[PDB]
Amino acid sequence: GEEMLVQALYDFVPQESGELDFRRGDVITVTDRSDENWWNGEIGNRKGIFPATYVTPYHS
Repeated sequence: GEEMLVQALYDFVPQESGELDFRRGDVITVTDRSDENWWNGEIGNRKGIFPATYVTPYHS
């Protein structure tokens, strides 16, 4: 039962692999709460982990 989603507060451009890329205005569906500072989710055609401090818990 995971339906929570988050929203980016600023821009980000991960040049390393294993990170999830996106830009300001993007929304991500949190698939699970792997960590307290890192979460995982999917966004349209790509997925990966991202920093939890970089996002805000939007209203599911």
